[PDB]
Amino acid sequence: MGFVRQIQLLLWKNWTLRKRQKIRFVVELVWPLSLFLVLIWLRNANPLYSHHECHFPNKAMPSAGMLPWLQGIFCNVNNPCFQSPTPGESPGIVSNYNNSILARVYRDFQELLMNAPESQHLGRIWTELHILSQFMDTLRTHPERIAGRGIRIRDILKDEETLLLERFIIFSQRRGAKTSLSQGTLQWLYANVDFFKLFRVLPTLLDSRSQGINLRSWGGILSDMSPRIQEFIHRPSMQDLLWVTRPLMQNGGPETFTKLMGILSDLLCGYPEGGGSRVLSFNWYEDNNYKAFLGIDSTRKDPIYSYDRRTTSFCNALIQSLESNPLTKIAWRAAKPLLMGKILYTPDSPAARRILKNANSTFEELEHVRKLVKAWEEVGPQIWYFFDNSTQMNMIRDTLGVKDFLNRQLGEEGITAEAILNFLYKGPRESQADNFDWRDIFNITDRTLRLVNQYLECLVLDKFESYNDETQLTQRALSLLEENMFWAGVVFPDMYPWTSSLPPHVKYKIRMDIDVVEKTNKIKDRYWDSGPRADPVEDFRYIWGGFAYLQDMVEQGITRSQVQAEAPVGIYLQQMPYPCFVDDSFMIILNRCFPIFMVLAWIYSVSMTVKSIVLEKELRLKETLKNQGVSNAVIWCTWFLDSFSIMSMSIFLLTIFIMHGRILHYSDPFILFLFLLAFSTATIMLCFLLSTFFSKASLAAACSGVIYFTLYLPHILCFAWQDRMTAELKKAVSLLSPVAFGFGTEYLVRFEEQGLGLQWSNIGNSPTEGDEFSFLLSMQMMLLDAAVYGLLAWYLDQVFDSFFEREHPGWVPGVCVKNLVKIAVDRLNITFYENQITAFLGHNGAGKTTTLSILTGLLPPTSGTVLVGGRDIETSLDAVRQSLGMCPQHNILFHHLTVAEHMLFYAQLKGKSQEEAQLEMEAMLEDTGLHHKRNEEAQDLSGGMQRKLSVAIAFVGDAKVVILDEPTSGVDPYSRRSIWDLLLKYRSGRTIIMSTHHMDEADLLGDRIAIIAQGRLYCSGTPLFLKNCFGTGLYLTLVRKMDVNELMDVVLHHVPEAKLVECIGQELIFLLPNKNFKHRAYASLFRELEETLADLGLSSFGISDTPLEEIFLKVTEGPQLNTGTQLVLQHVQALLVKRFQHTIRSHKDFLAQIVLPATFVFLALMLSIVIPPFGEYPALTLHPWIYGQQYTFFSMDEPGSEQFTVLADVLLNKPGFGNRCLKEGWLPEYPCGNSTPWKTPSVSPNITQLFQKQKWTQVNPSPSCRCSTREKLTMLPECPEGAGGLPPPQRTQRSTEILQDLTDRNISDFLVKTYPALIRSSLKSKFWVNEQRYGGISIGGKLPVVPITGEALVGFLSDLGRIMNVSGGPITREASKEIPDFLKHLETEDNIKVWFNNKGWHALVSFLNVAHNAILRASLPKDRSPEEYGITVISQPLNLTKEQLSEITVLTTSVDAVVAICVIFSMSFVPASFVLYLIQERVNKSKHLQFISGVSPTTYWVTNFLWDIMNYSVSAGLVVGIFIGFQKKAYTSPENLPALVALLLLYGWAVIPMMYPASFLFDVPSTAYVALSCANLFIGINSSAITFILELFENNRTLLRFNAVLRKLLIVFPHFCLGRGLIDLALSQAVTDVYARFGEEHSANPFHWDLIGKNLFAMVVEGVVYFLLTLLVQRHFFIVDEDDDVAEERQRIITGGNKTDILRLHELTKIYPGTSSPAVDRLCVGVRPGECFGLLGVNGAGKTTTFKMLTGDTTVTSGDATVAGKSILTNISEVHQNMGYCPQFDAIDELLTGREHLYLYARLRGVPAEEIEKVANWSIKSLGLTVYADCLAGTYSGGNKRKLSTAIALIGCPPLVLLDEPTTGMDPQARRMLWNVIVSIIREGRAVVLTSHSMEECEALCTRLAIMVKGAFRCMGTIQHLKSKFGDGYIVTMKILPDLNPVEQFFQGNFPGSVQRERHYNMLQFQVSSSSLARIFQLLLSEEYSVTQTTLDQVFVNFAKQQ
Ligand SMILES: *[C@@H]1O[C@H](CO)[C@@H](O)[C@H](O)[C@H]1NC(C)=O
Ligand SMILES: *[C@@H]1O[C@H](CO)[C@@H](O)[C@H](O)[C@H]1NC(C)=O
Ligand SMILES: *[C@@H]1O[C@H](CO)[C@@H](O)[C@H](O)[C@H]1NC(C)=O
Repeated sequence: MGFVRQIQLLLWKNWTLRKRQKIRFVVELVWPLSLFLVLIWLRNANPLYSHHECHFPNKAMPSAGMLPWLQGIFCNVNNPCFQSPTPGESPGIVSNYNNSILARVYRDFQELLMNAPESQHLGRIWTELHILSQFMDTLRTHPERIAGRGIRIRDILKDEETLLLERFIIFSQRRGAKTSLSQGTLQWLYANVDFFKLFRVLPTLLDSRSQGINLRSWGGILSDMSPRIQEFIHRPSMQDLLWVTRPLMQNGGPETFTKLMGILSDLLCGYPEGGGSRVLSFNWYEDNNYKAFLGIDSTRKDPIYSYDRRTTSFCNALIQSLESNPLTKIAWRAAKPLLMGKILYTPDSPAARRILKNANSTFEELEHVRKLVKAWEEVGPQIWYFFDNSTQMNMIRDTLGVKDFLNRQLGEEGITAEAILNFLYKGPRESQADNFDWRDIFNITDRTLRLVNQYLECLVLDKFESYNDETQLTQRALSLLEENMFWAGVVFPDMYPWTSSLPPHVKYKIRMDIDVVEKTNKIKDRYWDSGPRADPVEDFRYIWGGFAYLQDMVEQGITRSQVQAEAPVGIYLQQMPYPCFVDDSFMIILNRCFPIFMVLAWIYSVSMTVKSIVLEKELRLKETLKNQGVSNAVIWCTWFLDSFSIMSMSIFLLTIFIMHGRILHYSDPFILFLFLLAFSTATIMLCFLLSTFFSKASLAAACSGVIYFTLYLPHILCFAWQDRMTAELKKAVSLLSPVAFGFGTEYLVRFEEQGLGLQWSNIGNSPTEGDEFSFLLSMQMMLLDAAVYGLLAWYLDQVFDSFFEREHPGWVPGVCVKNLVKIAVDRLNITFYENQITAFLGHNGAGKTTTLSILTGLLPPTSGTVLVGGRDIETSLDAVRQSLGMCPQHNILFHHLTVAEHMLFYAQLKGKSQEEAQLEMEAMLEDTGLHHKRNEEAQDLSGGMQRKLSVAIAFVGDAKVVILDEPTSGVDPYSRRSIWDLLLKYRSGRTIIMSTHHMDEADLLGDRIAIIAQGRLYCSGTPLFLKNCFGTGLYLTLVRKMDVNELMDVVLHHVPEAKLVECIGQELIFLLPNKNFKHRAYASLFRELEETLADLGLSSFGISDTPLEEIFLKVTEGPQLNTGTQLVLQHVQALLVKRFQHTIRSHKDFLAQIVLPATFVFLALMLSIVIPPFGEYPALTLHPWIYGQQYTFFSMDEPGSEQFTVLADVLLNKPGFGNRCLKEGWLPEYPCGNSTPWKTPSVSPNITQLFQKQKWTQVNPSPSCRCSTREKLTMLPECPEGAGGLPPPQRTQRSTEILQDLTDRNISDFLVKTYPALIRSSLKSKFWVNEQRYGGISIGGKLPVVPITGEALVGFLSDLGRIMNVSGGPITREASKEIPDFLKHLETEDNIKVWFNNKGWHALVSFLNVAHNAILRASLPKDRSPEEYGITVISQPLNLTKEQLSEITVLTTSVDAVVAICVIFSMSFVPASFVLYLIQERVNKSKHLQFISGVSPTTYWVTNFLWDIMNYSVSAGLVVGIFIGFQKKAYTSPENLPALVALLLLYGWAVIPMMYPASFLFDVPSTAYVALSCANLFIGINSSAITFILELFENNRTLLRFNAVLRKLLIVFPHFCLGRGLIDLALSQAVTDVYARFGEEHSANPFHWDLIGKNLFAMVVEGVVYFLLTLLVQRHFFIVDEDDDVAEERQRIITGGNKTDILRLHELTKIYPGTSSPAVDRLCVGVRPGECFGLLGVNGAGKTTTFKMLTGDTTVTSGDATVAGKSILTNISEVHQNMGYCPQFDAIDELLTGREHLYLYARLRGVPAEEIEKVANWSIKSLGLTVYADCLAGTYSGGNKRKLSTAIALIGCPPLVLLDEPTTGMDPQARRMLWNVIVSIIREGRAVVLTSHSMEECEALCTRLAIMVKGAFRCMGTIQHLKSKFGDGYIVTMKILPDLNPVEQFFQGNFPGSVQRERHYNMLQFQVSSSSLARIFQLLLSEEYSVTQTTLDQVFVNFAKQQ
């Protein structure tokens, strides 16, 4: 014995078993790898996105001026990131555009031209000209001296003397007109009157009114400025300006719209490093867009065109070109509603009018610019008239500039003057000098200014219209929006049209359409994305759509209407900076596919392990191993290692794939391997538990995978409620292994995100705050579920005259028994001995099995006394079960093993090393006779060789006692002789005990016989002893040829004491008396009997002895039928009852037809009802508290200034932020509270150490955070400790929020470096994150305004205009009266800014409101208690517009396209529960039996279908009831309910016949049920989803065709019809439901050849075609010879005189297609009436094909056979009414009772209704089944089934009867009881045809035999005729002081040929041939002798002995 040596044998056996599949061995290692290859493809099809830091510029609101507003719109269109803090997020700076060339140039000009202390006297020259050319140069009419006039004058006056003066004219006048100091004096009352003007050539005397002289005051000014102007124009700023303006003025240049935009950006904007980065969005699924993912374009239909009245022609001709162009089509749809929009303000009343009038400043100042540009229309030509024909320019600077002093000045001018060019650019009019440089500048400025004026006419700038109720506003809004000219609409919901006084709390709502506003269902993203949410298009609809602008305008109007503060402040929006991140989209699908894929990859190993475990116990191969001495623990521990040695090799490759495939980058693969190992262990140890519920292999292999998969689903609904679940309950629900796998997978993903994997040091830790459930807990829960399952499985397995012949003094006894007792054994004393077989003959339950069990050591006796080879059975067991060997009734053979391993395995189990086992294997394999085919598999042997091997194994090892029972039951007679030889070669020195129920066997091989009748011995002795200790006549048979009266006298001479005991056809059995002398007489009789044989007319004469079975029994105690229409109408109503009684009392096909459909439809219907609706956008008041608990910082920049120290007070204390804690109401859901004082938090002393020791610079504050490197990519930076400086002060406001001062601190540092530390605590779920910080307000910041005031500018403009004669016109006088209010509103000086975080959708407009609401309270007078005023904003969108409802409808019907799939998959469980019954009935030949009784397959199939429809209707009605119960529309409405009922019924109508041809292709119900519910699901998923998802592509011009052909080609499937019908009934209702919203009547109806009308016709058509296909497929399945045989062959030529026959069988044969030797040759026999034929047949020669022909199974190839005139070649339906049948198998329905099981087969024949009552009772009483008459057949013993089969075969009164093994598993009493019945019908006149394996019954009741050797018949005749003619024998036996030599001496002389026989101490057995000479030669005596004859069994062995 041993343990570690038993484990080795079991493990070797399992390893050898596993290698021989080679399909399991390949799939188990390939399937997971192919499952995980897609998870690598997904990795490679989802790249990784990383980005650096982001700092964004700020956006100016309209309240901050108009120039900054427009500049911020133009610069920040793309919202760029910058990597480096912008200048706008500093304590005082707001400007952010301090780098444009237009600002550097202005700074240079303001620096070195203006602010010039050098000259500063250009004003002096201005004053000079302003005083001169007003009085002295003009002097129009004002009186003066003689020398002065308008344009020309002379001083020639005051002369009195007649006229050297020519010389004076030459000297004083020198080539110069009126436009000499002493020359006239030198030439000199001539010397008194010549000179009058004492003022000489000196130039400065013109304004001699009171006092004025200024002529030589220019020199320094016009000689010092020019070098500085040169230096200014040669500054780098002007270099950049000119180098950028080099294009945009040339030709063939600015059209690429990227050079132009680049120029404008570089000239107005000033952004560095290229411009920015434009972070993207990538979500698309937070909006349910479904076409940003699917490739479809999402663009609304372009709006209508109409030639608009009263606008312009140019603008109107521009709109069409700009709107129909394919490029600028979407960038103009986003801008049109702002430029040309319109605003509506429903409550028309004085208060609303005043508010909207105050909110009108922006458009007013934008109209002032249009007026200012239009003024050029008049200014232009007046300026032009100043340069061509002008009394100033052309007459002053063009006539001269003199010609002499001007010449001298030009010579002494600057570097280059070119006075000729100075005159060419001085008004050349009649010249046309064309290089010219003067006309082109004016020519270009006019043509570029009128174009601007022409564009500016398109804008609409009066865009407020009033109504008087909201409904008219909504109507007008949709009317305008169809044209795309709708901006928002304003509604004041708290004032009537007569309101005049504003209440001190104003509320309004902005109403826009949903394409330009964030949705009001959600306030967050459902799934947290690592990204700033800074995409200018998909993330900022509140800015590019115009919500924020209009909100600001209305807030400013409401403020200005009730304050009158006259000191404005603006608003700037600034977005919080964001750290660097890494966005991985693969962690979304890994977390969802890793557990699914892992659970799905063992779905086959689980099934193939449970199947093996269950099968090994189903074949009773486990109790055998226990009998040999193997415990249960060893079996378990070997199955474990068997299943575990493969999963290890699989995990080792899965780990390699997962690592090297980049699915996990950095994870320490050892932990991953050790993590999958625990899952494998739990899975195996769960297979062990699942193996203890099932009894069949197929059912277990089918249900195991399904149960395994089902046990994981509690994790899918456990990943939603992830936050409510406490860890204490996470540990309780984790007792299921597949959910403990997912719980660890989540932590795996969370660790992989962070840049650091598992690494052996954080598996015990968690990436959370207080979860307490780590990654170790998952592994430790799996390794505990393993043990729990193990204990549970192990536990649940256990609970479920003298009689005793005098012996010899001794021949070494081997097994003694003394006074054995147990309770049915009363003191029996048996003593088995050595080297002789003993036949333990007994009853079938009178005490044989119990004593065999006692002797075989499996149960204990009470107080008996046993012995085994000199040992006991209680004191020692481990030593006795070493030589004791046994074999049971069944077989002990492992499939997929060979003979060699069988012998070796059992030899080693008995306890023997490998060498002895391999030695004795080669010895037993010789005696067994299996030298060849020693490598053949255990299965696929002959079928008798398996029994040979089974009994050969019983002798393996050192065996002494062999207790084997029924060793040769159910085998052909030749293999029985083979096994007998085996036994006879092994009783050399070993005791053998052989229990059997056949008595033909217990004589030829048996030396002692013992009978246990009443639980005790009664008789024990050799067969001769028993045959003599009773005394019976020696049976004398006699046969005749084709006269008892004269035959009686023959034996009358030697009259005995018995006569003709029995006389059957051509037979005569005689019975003589035993003993009583009769020495000579008896011998003499066979003298005249053997002599005159022919003369008398006999043919044979035997003389056998009383059979051994005879004594055994002693020592134990049709009217006229129906036909035609009545027959058919009775067949149908009998089959209906048979199929009703089977289901009325079964539970499997009750919950397979009622419970599953309702359950699976109920779950789907609830799934359809717990999904939130799509659309339905509510109001949603906007305030910062719609988010939870949060931080809101604060900062007070620029202190000391008044009106800000009160603004910072009414923001913190007083009313607080926002509008919560008012003083009266404001929402009851959000109450008030109470506050705490300022409190700086505490820090670890190491932090306060590191800040007071090092040197931190203004540019470099507290240490920086580490960003992801090339190989370590982290979701968020690492941020070392002490990252944002010291914590700031804190409070807890009355509105329950912590605000914190950030004064005197760097904000764009604190915000960047402390954000990860907040997300790391607000995370732990990744769903609906809080972010804990959404905004804050920074008070202060001013930008520099223009110093140039108003009136001081119009003074300059007016003077410049008046000095050159322009004076403007009527447009100028109206455009210049508004200038000191226009130059004031461009820029607002002091203004605040608000920080917002875009991760919350509504956090922008929530804090803009807070800022405006604080500005209101910062300026009201000092007697109004600012805790009463406020403003609230509501954002209620506008009605959907029938184009945005199509998408809502698609998303709505998408959830009914899943209910359709579930209904299809749940209505297919009912038709698959009928194919199971059909499959079970096709096998076991129960359908063939009804066909034989005659059911004409048409009626069979029609009745089955007619019952199936009615059975299915109940489930259909139940499903309809559930649908009615849910009260859903579109199905349960009064109009659609018929459309649902007619859709569910026709589906069954169509699909039931479609699965009927699947009953022919399967043999196991479970495999069919698995393969059907998968094919139906596969078809039903793809027939109702492909067509759904292929209709969304309105383009591609080939999808709408490839779908339109599928819509008419997929209709051959009844799944598609139902799916499309159920989807159509939802789509039609949706379409007719969106219309009722607009007030319409769609009024559609089904049954219209487009909704379901075509489907309801296709189903009817294709339900009557598959039935015909079923009928067809069921139509396409259903020389040298012995003289005696030749005599019949030649006699069967004239069947005219002997046509009384009941079987002709003319000629038959069955040549197979793939064969050449026919299985049946030409044969021909007649069956006279009153005889039963044999038709024995050699095994392996072909005999069963004959019954397959006769019954009607196969085709009779070239045959001819008739029963009673009707042939079995054409007329095979009326003949079947004259033929019974008892099949070899048992065709019984195990749910019906015997009585009704007889009623069915009675009704299938005729026997009208009122007589089955007696026909049945007759059959029941005749067959002796009264107690089991009605007891649910199937509970029957196994022999009772044979009685029932015979009873249902004998029904009515058929002339001919076929029997096929009528008795197999019966005790002899039942066998005789049944044989009497078979004789009692042949004794009436009806023929019988029998076939069997036991020669005993063929010899007990028969009249003719015929043995079918390989070809055709070989012999024929009666029993005695065959015995004599084909045999010899008369086996003689004699008893004894014995001496064998004297007995052998007399047989030495005579009787030549005796092959002697078995030898014993006194028993001799010989064999004479045929002479009957012993009976007369046995006078010479010296006590017992008997002369039997060879049995009929020995004759069959003679024929089978060859071949
Ligand atoms: C603007 O930029 C100039 C140089 O480009 C610099 O001297 C000046 O200080 C800047 N002004 C502000 C407010 O940053
Ligand atoms: C705030 O209200 C009063 C202050 O007088 C105080 O009694 C109360 O406890 C404070 N807290 C709350 C929650 O009311
Ligand atoms: C700060 O304080 C300790 C004290 O020496 C220092 O060694 C270490 O770097 C820091 N420890 C912690 C827990 O921050």
